[PDB]
Amino acid sequence: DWSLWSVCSVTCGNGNQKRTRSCGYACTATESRTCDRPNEDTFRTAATEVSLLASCERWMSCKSEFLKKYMHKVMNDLPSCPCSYPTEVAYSTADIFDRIKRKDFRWKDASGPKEKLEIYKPTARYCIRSMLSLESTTLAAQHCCYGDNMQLITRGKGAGTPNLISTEFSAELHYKVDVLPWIICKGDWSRYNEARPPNNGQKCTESPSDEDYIKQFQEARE
Amino acid sequence: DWSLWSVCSVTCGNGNQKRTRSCGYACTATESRTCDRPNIEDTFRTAATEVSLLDTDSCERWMSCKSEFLKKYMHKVMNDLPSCPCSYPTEVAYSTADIFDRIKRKDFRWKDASGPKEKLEIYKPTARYCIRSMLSLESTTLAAQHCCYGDNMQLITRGKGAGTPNLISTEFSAELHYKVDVLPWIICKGDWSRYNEARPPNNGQKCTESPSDEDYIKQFQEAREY
Ligand SMILES: *[C@@H]1O[C@H](CO)[C@@H](O)[C@H](O)[C@@H]1O
Ligand SMILES: *[C@H]1O[C@H](CO)[C@@H](O)[C@H](O)[C@@H]1O
Ligand SMILES: *[C@H]1O[C@H](CO)[C@@H](O)[C@H](O)[C@@H]1O
Ligand SMILES: *[C@H]1O[C@H](CO)[C@@H](O)[C@H](O)[C@@H]1O
Repeated sequence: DWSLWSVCSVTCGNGNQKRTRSCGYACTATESRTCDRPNEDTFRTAATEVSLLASCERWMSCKSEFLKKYMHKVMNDLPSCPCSYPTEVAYSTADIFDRIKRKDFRWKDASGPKEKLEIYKPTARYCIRSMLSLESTTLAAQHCCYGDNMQLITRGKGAGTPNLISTEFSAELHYKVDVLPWIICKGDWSRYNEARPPNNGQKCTESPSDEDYIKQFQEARE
Repeated sequence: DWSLWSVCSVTCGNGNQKRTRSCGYACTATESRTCDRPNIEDTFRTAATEVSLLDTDSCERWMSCKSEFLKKYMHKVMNDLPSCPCSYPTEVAYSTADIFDRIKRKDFRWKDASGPKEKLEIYKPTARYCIRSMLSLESTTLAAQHCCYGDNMQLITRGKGAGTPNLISTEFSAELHYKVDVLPWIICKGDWSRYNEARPPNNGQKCTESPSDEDYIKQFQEAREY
């Protein structure tokens, strides 16, 4: 039978709410929905540490003090990736608590058509994206992509590469900062992923496997 | 309609398959199923030696079981197990770390029990983090100390989100642990006060009681409705 609907996860904002239908033997049905409660963030937060606080080879050899410092702090703020696909993000928009950054972070499903998974992350099956917090230190957004078994793909052509600019701030600025260099360097993930390092904060098992990672490398260098 | 079954989560081990399904607006329905593949080292060794060498309500009947095995085993469980730490061991957020029990004067290994498969939202709705003790090579039982903590990282001694010891750990079996340490708790409709008197939370280090007297009482009238 059914079970309880949980609590609306937040009062001072907008949250999520989950139920455990919990079916029969060796099976467990759950179900999640987002809930609403009342109460100049995207364009007036990073501007405080920027506006006043101030070919493929030439790109990934750029030692800009702005770009370097920003990227450092990006990895010193962004949450980890989930070790598994948060199923409750398929049709809803889910909330995950990063145990390392000790905070709640909001995630939208980035497996849509405008993502074009067959193009950018051709190993993956699903992708998810961090969302600009109300107290976001940056305009960034953790990207994470998963496989057919729903586990995180750590290294390679389809992996969670942090995006300097999120689609919430701008889908075109993101595309021309976090994708335009990736298409310049002909899909060479090994050339891209060293400048834009994927993230495995919760330290999940490495994938694709050692042998299969290498076959990818020798194909991606041609 | 529904969606895919998805692939077994692991081949070199034992995993699951999860299925999503069209829900309502801003909802997401899902369901999980178990999957088995061959490769439980010391689980079926030290325990098996300790096992063989030893107008009516269902929840009442469970809490009315005078099994000499159950009572004897439980006594030695609350003697093998370590005390709960007063605070949250930060370094465990990944998965695992080793801390030292002052009472037992020994090291014990702990795993982070704060995942989504846990659903802290439901089973320990006060708590923010949870951790469980791990089956030591010299463990006398299949049990495991559960301890759940709060926003301020401190142990929640009483109430709906508390460290209720598990007679059977996930390491030995996830299904037998469910059907011994969770199934009666589901039976006794989320009644922590009914459950916890028979499966008593532990505060061996005698940290400050939490939640406070004021809020603990607020929990009384609420939690015995749902
Ligand atoms: C789900 O919730 C309960 C079952 O536990 C009932 O009110 C009803 O069957 C509903 O479908
Ligand atoms: C969830 O389910 C129904 C609403 O659809 C109610 O019984 C109650 O709100 C519960 O929390
Ligand atoms: C459930 O419904 C049908 C299968 O009977 C399909 O549209 C699809 O496979 C979905 O999972
Ligand atoms: C089960 O669900 C459908 C088959 O109807 C597919 O998504 C897949 O083969 C899965 O195992």
